[PDB]
Amino acid sequence: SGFRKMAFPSGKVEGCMVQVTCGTTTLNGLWLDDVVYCPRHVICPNYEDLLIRKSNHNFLVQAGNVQLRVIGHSMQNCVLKLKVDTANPKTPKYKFVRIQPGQTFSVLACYNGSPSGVYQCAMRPNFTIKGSFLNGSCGSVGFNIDYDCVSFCYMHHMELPTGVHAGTDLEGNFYGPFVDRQTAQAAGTDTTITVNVLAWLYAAVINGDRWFLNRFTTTLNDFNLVAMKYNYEPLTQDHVDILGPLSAQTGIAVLDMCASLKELLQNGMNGRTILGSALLEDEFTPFDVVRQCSGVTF
Amino acid sequence: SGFRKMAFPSGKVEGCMVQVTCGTTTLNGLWLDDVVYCPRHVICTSEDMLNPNYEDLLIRKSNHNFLVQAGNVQLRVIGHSMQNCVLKLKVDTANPKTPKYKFVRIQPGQTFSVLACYNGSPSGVYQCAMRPNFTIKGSFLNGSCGSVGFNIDYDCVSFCYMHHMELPTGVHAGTDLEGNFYGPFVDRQTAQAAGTDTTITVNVLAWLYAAVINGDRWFLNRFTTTLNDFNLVAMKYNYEPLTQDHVDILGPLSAQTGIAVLDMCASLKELLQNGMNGRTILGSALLEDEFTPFDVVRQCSG
Ligand SMILES: C[C@@]1(C(=O)Nc2cncc3ccccc23)CNc2ccc(Cl)cc21
Ligand SMILES: [Cl-]
Ligand SMILES: [Cl-]
Repeated sequence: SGFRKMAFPSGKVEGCMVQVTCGTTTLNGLWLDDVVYCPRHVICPNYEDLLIRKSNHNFLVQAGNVQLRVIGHSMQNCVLKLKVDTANPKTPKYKFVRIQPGQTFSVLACYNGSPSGVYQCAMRPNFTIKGSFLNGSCGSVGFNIDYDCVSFCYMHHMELPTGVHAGTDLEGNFYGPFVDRQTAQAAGTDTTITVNVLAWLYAAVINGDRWFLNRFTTTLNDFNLVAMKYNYEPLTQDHVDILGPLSAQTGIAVLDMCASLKELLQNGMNGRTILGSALLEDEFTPFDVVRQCSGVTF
Repeated sequence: SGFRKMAFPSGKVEGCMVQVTCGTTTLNGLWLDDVVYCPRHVICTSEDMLNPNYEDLLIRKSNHNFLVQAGNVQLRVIGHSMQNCVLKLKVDTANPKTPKYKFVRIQPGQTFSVLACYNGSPSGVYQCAMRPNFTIKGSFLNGSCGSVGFNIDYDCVSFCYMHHMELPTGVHAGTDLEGNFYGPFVDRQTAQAAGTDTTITVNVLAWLYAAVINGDRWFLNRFTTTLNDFNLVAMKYNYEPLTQDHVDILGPLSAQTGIAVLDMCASLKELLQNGMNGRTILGSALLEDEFTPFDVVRQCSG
């Protein structure tokens, strides 16, 4: 029993964290094979012009107490790729994957190439992450683990004025309408990840919390009209299908659970809690709930 | 900016997780140097569990009865001993991934990261606190026994917990790495119940200071309180008494935010009386008590 916000074991990613220093700026880099990936703003804008003025010896890469020698540099979108002479012997089986909003991933927060913490979070529908980052965290990465393969999905670039965070996939493409420059940028109005709230309601049922269940069912049309009204993301047939296993395990159809969520939105919790929370949690995907309530290992 | 429930990077602990099998029971072990630590109940059947005599059951075991697996390699047990509720299996290979480590026993309110494992394989990492009733509110399934709680301050892993059991309420009980249980619990299937849980007051105040540091000030008020008046009010909401030790510990956060401890205590009294009124503090509609004063400073400063 128990339901916790749980991150993937960070070991395979810790072996890849290095410190990248260029001029006065120090941030984190991801060392995979003979390449170190990091935010291109470490060179700080006309990034092609600024990068052409840099030489390999301008970038100081440190892996533990060992300095790696940079033998090449290139830019792919907002990520800088520093070719090094030594392949990381701790390189795990990995992929670069771009995730969708509502998808969750673990963040290994680093400072000076050293991992300091690990937390689980979701790519908000407004493409920001509500992370926890101090100055020097840039280059910290977000990932998932699929069997024994680390899928790198995020690299931290900046903090928006509201305290939320923005970054790119490992190909340097930003999540959201953000740019890597000091300019007026604002996160759009956020919405709730509906499929994730339903997955979390199924996790609560699996854990014995049933007070919110009701005799009612609804249609995807009637539910989405209510979802739009309460700044909840539309629930697609894809989402209903993904919730299928949890629906079969708990005996509560997805539209039956949707009627529970509909009542929770129109009436509130009434002093009650679900899994120790007075708010509806939306940072557990249907796959996270299955993984945690069945015991998948890495 | 931002405030998250954050666990320590689990890498140093992952390299120590192994699978321990004795008879029909399979659970997790912690492999440090040439010793594998695991709950001693691995030597029990479900029949032995009501009133087990562990000295008697262990004397009947031989080294070849314990099968230890580190990845796809079987380790050879060359000795076995029991220290309180932990079984120590001496092995013929020192773990090359052994980090710098310590065994530390923590007090209620202290937080730690848990690396949840099944069959010697890490499946997840989360943040916990030792509840005042000495249980932990974990996320554990059958087979998680032997999963450990730790803190990684600097480059040394301080092992503070090993999971042993789930109480009837879904809360969890375990021991330090010396086999001493936290709480009035025993490693038997006898009727055991967690005492009434209370909110960790010093941790809630630390979390209110974290919210002030992050720009949330709505809950602040012009009032102060005596320590005794605060405790008379807090006790009524099932909150732990706040000691002078706790007030002293909150000192640095009080200096950083400019809000005296007894002044923040008056905000807490008001929050307990009024509730949140549709508002949230650091994205939470409840008062969070699983961040210590040390966690807040580490997260909000480095
Ligand atoms: C092995 C056992 C135990 O609590 N296992 C579990 C431990 N953690 C989570 C679980 C969830 C679901 C079922 C079991 C779980 C069984 N009864 C008992 C009694 C005493 C001791 Cl010291 C250990 C145990
Ligand atoms: Cl004992
Ligand atoms: Cl302690």
